[PDB]
Amino acid sequence: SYYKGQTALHIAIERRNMTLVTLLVENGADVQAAANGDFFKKTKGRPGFYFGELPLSLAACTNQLAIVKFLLQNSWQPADISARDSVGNTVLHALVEVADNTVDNTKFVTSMYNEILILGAKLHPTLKLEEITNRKGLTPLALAASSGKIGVLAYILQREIHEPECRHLSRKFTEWAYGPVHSSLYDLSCIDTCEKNSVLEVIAYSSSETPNRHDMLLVEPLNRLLQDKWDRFVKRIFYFNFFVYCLYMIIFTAAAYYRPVEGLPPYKLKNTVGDYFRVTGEILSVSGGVYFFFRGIQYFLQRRPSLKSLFVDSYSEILFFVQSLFMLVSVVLYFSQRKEYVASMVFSLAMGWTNMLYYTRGFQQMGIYAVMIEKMILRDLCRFMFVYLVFLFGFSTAVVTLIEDGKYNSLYSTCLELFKFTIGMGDLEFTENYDFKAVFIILLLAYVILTYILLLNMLIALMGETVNKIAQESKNIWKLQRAITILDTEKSFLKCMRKAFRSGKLLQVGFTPDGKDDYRWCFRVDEVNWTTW
Amino acid sequence: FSQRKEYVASMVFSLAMGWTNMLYYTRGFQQMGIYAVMIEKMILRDLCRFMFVYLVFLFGFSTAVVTLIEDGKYNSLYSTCLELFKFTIGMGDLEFTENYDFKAVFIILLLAYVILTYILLLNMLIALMGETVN
Amino acid sequence: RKGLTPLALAASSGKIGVLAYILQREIHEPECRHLSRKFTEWAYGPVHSSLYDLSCIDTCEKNSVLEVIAYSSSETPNRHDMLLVEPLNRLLQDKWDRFVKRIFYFNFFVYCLYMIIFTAAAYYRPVEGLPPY
Ligand code: NA
Repeated sequence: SYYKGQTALHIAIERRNMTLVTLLVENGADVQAAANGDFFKKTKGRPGFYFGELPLSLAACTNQLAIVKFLLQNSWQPADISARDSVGNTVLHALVEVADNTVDNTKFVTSMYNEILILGAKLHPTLKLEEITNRKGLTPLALAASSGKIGVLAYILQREIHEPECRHLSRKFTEWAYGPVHSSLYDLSCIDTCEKNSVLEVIAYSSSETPNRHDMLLVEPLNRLLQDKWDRFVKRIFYFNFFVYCLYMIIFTAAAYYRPVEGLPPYKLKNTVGDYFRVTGEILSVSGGVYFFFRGIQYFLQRRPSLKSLFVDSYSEILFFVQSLFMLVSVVLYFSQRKEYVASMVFSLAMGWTNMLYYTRGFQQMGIYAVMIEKMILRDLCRFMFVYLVFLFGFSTAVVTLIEDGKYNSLYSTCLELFKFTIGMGDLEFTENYDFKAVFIILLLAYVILTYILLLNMLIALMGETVNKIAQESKNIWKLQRAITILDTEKSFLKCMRKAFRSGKLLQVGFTPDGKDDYRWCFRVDEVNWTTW
Repeated sequence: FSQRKEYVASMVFSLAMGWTNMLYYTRGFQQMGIYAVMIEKMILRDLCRFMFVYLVFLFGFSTAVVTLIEDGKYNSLYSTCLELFKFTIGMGDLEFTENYDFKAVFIILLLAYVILTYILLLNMLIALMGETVN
Repeated sequence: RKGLTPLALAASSGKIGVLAYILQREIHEPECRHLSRKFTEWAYGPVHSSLYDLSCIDTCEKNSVLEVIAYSSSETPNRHDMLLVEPLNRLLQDKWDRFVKRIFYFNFFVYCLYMIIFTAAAYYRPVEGLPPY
């Protein structure tokens, strides 16, 4: 089962013997044999070499150029290119999947890709390879984007061919040049809207374990495209949303500040303006709470993410949902003739007020500041509170055990007294009912020294990580966050209107191999070159 | 079992030390283990080199201040040492006694002590990060 | 006389280069393969699997390399950096992940339970005078 399915053609190909391969081919053996052995499986056991399951793919992925040309250019029985294996991957898909982000590997892969593509175009110009999809509905470009292959994506996006009868395979062109300045064009077909899955959509919604989510948006066209969309309309949409949220929060605060103090709600309103205003404010607050609840549940339903990504990703959708839950529980308690609705309301109010850092994205420096804040919260709280809590509990138990009786004979009181030392209110003489004063003093001094050493170690370790390798990541994270916001806003059409669109229609190549012309929704960029004439 | 009362002191020392003796199990977790390693290295490499100067300064200024005072509650050495130690944790008084002469000398001594101690703490935290060049 | 072989002597005195060379020695000549310690079971395309000899590394019945490196005194030059050699890191990771993890977790749980019991017992001591009670 492990070596099952192998055929002589595979050995001949993978031994680097051209003459033996030719002699074996002369016999007439089938060139469409597929090996289903477990040794060629995806990740079934660490050992294995996936190569597409076809002899043509084997030749392509093993540095074989003359051999693959011979296989594809024989008069006896040429091998079809549109072949698909059990998984459905083609030679192009296998080439994409073999890449592992190494400079030599990247140059090899791109050279082989270009050669095979031009040969395929030359032999059968009528057919197009890049639009063939496997079972998962992924094209080579989508597959490259999903798995974080920087080199292949970068090569494909700005591909340039400078040969007659092959211009129509290119994606980057040159509209005109004059002196030190020339303007280029980039093809946007299947980048922002493909009707199945675009590059931007795949990169934005990918799970966090993907290798290079942050750094994959630095490729040329994407940055400018996102900036254009933003500056056209996302700015106005975002500012309107921010204003509305601020107004709602102000109303909620003002309504909560004037609650009545009589006992056992509900309270019967009186014939005065203040009562009407207060009731209106409360109604508005409840409406906002239910709105946020429904939006959050809708998002959680559509995305359906995993568990480990619920805090690394969606770090804000959970907070808004929790605030809404607090509001609803407060309402339920209020209409049940109890008094804990006040506690629920204050928790909701504080959390909502602190939940306003979400809107700092859209401003560069503030966004970077917020990114650093959240990274530190998620990366240091757990690692630095454990030791402190251990020390506090141990010394508090010792001190409480020493005392005989009095007001400080509990555990809560002594824990609070020892916590006071960390914020600059230590007493050192907060009780006198005990024996062996020397033990008391020694314990307190040891606790103080250990805590201060611990704080010093925490601030040195915290700056150690920043070797200047903290800002370049923060900027990329902020850019990814803004990109997600732009995509979401575009998907949620403003009102019922629809004006957004990538760029203008244009004629660049003129004519395909067929007589008919074509249009490909380009996006012009102006650049000035002084050297390398 | 000898009908005494110091077993309480022994028991509390044992309890506190045992509770703090639990950092041994942080090995087996990568980041926590590295944190504990840094903690122990700092304890063994800075305590002796940084407490000597502070204790010297504290004792000298405490002896001077005690010698200045005439009589009262703060006419001992333990009391004045504790009062001057309070300054380091944010509870300085600057007027904790009034039974003496030559108030200017008292104020000058206290100000000099405060300035020297703060300079010393600053130097300690700069020297401590200097060693970490990554 | 001290019962040290060249490998043990190299490990004890902190000679990184000699130890690194000896551990992964490779000979590619006929009639001399049996002197090697690293081999090649098979190769296929861009992938090939190697083998490492573990005789007298983790159990020699007198003194192994791991035992000598672990218990060496602190004045030895390169105790910390001598475990970065190839086979040793993976060997230690394997042993850990097989069974030391479970042993360690059980020990941690037992210690926590004992400490909780001791704290609770000490918190409720009687206050009458002149023990025993
Ligand atoms: Na203070």
